[PDB]
Amino acid sequence: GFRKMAFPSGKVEGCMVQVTCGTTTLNGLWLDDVVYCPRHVICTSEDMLNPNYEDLLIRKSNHNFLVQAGNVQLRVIGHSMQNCVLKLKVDTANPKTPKYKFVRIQPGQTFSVLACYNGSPSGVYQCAMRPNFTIKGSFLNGSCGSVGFNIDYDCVSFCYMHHMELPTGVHAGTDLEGNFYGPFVDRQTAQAAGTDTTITVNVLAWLYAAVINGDRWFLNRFTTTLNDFNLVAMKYNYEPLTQDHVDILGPLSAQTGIAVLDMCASLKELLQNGMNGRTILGSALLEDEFTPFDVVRQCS
Amino acid sequence: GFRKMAFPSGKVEGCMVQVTCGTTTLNGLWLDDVVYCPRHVICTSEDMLNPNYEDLLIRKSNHNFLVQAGNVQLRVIGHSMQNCVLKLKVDTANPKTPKYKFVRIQPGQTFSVLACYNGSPSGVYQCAMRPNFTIKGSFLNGSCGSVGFNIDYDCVSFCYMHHMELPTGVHAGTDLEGNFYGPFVDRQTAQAAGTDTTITVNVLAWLYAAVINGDRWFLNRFTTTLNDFNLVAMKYNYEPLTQDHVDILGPLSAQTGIAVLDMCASLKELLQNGMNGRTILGSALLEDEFTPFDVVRQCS
Ligand SMILES: *C(=N)[C@H](C[C@@H]1CCNC1=O)NC(=O)[C@H](CC(C)C)NC(=O)c1ccc(-c2ccc(OC)cc2)cc1F
Ligand SMILES: *C(=N)[C@H](C[C@@H]1CCNC1=O)NC(=O)[C@H](CC(C)C)NC(=O)c1ccc(-c2ccc(OC)cc2)cc1F
Repeated sequence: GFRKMAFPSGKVEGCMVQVTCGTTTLNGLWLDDVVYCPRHVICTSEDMLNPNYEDLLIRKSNHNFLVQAGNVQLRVIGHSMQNCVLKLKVDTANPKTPKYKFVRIQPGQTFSVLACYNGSPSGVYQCAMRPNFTIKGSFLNGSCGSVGFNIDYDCVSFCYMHHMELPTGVHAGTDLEGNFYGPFVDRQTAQAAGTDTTITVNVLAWLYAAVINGDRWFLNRFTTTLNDFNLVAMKYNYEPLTQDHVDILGPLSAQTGIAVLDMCASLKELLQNGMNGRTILGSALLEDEFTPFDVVRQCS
Repeated sequence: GFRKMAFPSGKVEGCMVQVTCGTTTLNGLWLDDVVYCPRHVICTSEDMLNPNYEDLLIRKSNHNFLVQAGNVQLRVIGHSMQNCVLKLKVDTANPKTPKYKFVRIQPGQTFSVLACYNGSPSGVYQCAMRPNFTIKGSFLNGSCGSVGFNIDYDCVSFCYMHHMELPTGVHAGTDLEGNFYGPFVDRQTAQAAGTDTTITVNVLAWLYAAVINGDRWFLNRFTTTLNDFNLVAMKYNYEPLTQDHVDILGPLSAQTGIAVLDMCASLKELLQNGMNGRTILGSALLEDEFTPFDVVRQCS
């Protein structure tokens, strides 16, 4: 079978804390003696329309920030604002700090999200950074500060912090340095993301996973060229395929014996003729939230 | 938004161990001073066709079972066979045993699976016990012994241990007492599950979640009766709806203002007229892997 898998969230659960400022409570990430949380924790419902985060932060001191690590309070001995993230220096280093790094991911890359509320883990799911720098997640009120991460061996790769929801229902956020993904800003205004396109290289990797798992009806026999396929990809709002993407799908194409351009022609036929009621790996649509890495990781 | 969420797997990761017997290695569950693992760990490739698990277990002693807790070995001071599970008594109680209980779940109930290989967690995903007592999971070789669980507050509810894969690609396993879900046996023979039906009450809960999340095109205006709806449900291989299922969907029907029989008629229209290319919560099919509990948990 083939399923959407999230990373084990054990190493991240021990880093989630509750951060309270005034009458706003959200989640923070406790790594070493630093707590990271969205800076709009210092905002009231009034200021959220057009906040001057400077002027707002100047009127706050260390003792205005309440940090909850379960039942134990952490003492805040320093605060600073880096882009759209607030960094609270605490006197106690997190005894369960895992080996970690901060990374800024690229569009199309996937990661696991640990949805939290009041510093408590609630669930985990697998997400993908859309080409328009949004994510299609599941977030309620108070979910801000929840983190997205990847796990390589022992190391945790923090890549996302949830900040806001857009009018279309999708979600926007920053890296762990406070830099937003995309052209979004942290204020209550109608912000528009671009037209969301489909991650073509991810769809191809998913079609390869279908081949490995016995689902092989969609495999036509035509072939195509990179330029000819991309001409059709533009018409269906698909991301253009590059020779880099072709080489990335190399191992999958070598395992299944199906050339990348052969799979491109089969996708072409699926885009112009549709599913006709037939599912692929149990889905009646084309899934683009599996990277080529995710496919080989799950299939091996 | 609305996503398939798994429980945080932190409390379960600390219970996974590696169990080796001869040249067979699978995962075991280390709770207190007991290790639970599938009994076919004592099988060779020859015996798996028609094993006499008794005769096979009689020829094994305590020191034939190798238990790996990461890098540390656990000393086996007792072994016993309970149904299709093997219970290894070790001298050291797991210092990270969470508050836990063993439960046997019902068809249609959901749970999180922590896929493991060689006693190491690899990923987590959300599963559902199909009405034919199989699961549509993602399992490779060596994944046996991986556990399914639910998390209420602090307590972990272990409900599934993976054992085998069926010819159709679905998976079968036992509860933590070794009793298989369904009519399956642990030997390499072509075993057939019944015709898999759709969990009707779960589809209704998902349609309610779509209503809460603004997706409301499918809502017709007709109504129906429980007997009339069930007449159509049988024709599409849907599970029959009972008055118990109606009362379970009560809170969801009270939150959305849509009567259960009204939603039943809208599902009826979807079954006979199809999607017509329109998605619901981003899916072109009817998802039945969300219980009414899962919906209210995620929507609140
Ligand atoms: C974090 N706790 C919270 C998560 C949100 C809440 C609901 N679902 C989520 O994911 N994030 C916030 O409250 C944000 C605070 C700002 C200051 C960063 N704001 C928003 O999520 C937000 C922004 C904008 C809108 C919106 C929608 C439509 C529209 O049309 C006129 C105009 C503005 C909504 C919204 F929830
Ligand atoms: C556990 N390590 C492993 C997991 C399997 C392996 C592949 N994917 C999984 O989920 N489980 C086993 O190896 C089982 C051991 C038995 C003794 C409990 N066996 C199976 O999973 C198994 C059983 C039967 C078949 C099969 C399929 C088709 C068929 O048509 C004639 C006949 C038998 C396959 C199979 F993998």
